[PDB]
Amino acid sequence: MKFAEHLSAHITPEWRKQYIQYEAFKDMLYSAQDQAPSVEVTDEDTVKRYFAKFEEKFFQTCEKELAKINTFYSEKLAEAQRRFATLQNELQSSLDAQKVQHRNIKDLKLAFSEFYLSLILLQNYQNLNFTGFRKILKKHDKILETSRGADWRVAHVEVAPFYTCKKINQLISETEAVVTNELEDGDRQKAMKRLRVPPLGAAQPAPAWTTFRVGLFCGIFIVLNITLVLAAVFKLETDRSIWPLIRIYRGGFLLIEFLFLLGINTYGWRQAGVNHVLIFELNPRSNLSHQHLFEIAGFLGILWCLSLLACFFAPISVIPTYVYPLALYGFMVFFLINPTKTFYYKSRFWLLKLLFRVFTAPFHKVGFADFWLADQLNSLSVILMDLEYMICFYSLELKWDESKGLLPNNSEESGICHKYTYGVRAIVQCIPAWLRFIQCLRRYRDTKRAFPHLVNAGKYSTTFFMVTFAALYSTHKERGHSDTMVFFYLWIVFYIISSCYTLIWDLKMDWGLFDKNAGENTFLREEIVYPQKAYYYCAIIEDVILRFAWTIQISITSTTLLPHSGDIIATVFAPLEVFRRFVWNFFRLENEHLNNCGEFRA
Repeated sequence: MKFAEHLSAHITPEWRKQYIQYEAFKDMLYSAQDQAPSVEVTDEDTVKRYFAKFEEKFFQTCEKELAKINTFYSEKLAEAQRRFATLQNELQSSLDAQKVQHRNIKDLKLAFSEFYLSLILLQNYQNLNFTGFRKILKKHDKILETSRGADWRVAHVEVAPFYTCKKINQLISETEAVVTNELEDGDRQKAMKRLRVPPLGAAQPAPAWTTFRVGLFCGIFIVLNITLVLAAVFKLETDRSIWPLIRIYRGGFLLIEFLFLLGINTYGWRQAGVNHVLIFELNPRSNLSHQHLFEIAGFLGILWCLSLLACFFAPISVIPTYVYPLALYGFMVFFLINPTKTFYYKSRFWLLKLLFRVFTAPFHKVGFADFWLADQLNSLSVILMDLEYMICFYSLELKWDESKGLLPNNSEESGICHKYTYGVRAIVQCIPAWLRFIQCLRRYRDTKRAFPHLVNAGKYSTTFFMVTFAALYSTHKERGHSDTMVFFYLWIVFYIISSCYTLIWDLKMDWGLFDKNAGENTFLREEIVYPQKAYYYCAIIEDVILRFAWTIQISITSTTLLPHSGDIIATVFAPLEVFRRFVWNFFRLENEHLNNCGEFRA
């Protein structure tokens, strides 16, 4: 409870195998103590021999661990020295050539800032390794009631190069001096702010106010949800088409669920050790933990619930009901594009910059963050459809001259908005598929490698064909023309091939599972990061079920049952799709952390 969790939390995720392995030492010590022959029943020679053998084994494995630590530290120090030499030569050449430039200076600053992080991590590694060598030896001395542990510590631990080397501190001082004198023209305070690192990993507690705000937004959200359910059961005039209301408000709920599940994903990545900071190319000093995502999700969900309640209750009769969704979505879009440096300025503007590069894909280099956001869009494709439906409902169908808005009279109300219109919903349902397809094409063009990339481009071509044939079949269905059966069967077969193509790809390369090097972990990867093995199997089963999702509905649709059956299926499968994306992110990030899965770093 003191040093086991301290080591498990302050460890560097990429260097886990290079630490002291405190837990194994503790378990071995406890097992050896518990397996003593007898206090008095057996001879004193027997127990002395047992203790001597255990002492020899403990010192042998301790020597092995110390040698491993020494070799790792020496290799890391050599790498740091080489990197410092190359970076200093680059700076010397650039400064002489100086006599655009701002971009070069900023890149040099970033390179210096990242090099300082490596030195800090190495220093932390040294400090953590000595602390564990003093604790485990102390525990050995106490458990066996001996003093040879302290003698071994004095003899070996404070002789190895991993403890007597001071070049890391000298390197840090030289780096700080170089940054202060060459990059900032004095002003050590500004240089130190850029270079200094906070406690990283799971070692940083979230501020109390952020957790309090998360709790406050969660409780208000729960109470508002209960009130919304009660109002739906009791209020509402029954004979009004509520379908536009929850079709418009479906996108907000999907966004709220996505943000909550993304916060859970961030928490899981932080705890399991799979670092999303390096994969997403974020600065390790300042990051968004799960608490910030939870707070954002809670605030936006509170706004969504308030707008829905205002729609149900209509507190003020001078304002028509349809203003509330407009106000809610205007606030949602104004929060994102807030020009002031308030309310998560850096995160929101990084997101906006990424959205600019994800919506103009072929003209930008494809990193992980922009690839990661066009894969997340595929699951939030109902949000775009909801936005288009809201725009077409307000601009074409809504009767602005009459007080009641989104809830009109039930009889014969059908308008283009709820149909494949003239094909608008089809292209708005592939837009994310188009973005991913063109991103894959750009990656293939830039790299030249067409396996990871010519493949994974037809995965979204299957979505293209799926949506196109669904649109054709539906359009032939409403007008009553013939040849619908052929289009129905083409829709069926293309959904089959699309689900099989992205299901095999999901488990083979995106997740890394089903590899010939499974070993003990049957049907799993050679090395797993998440603690329990049951998570992977349940995730595989759920992904199989949740990806083949059209099956459950078609049956419902085939029965139809006489209600608006399709709308009940897509308002009960969209959250399932978001949950599937949330569970897919975990293993995508884990595979990328373990074995560069998409080749986004070299």
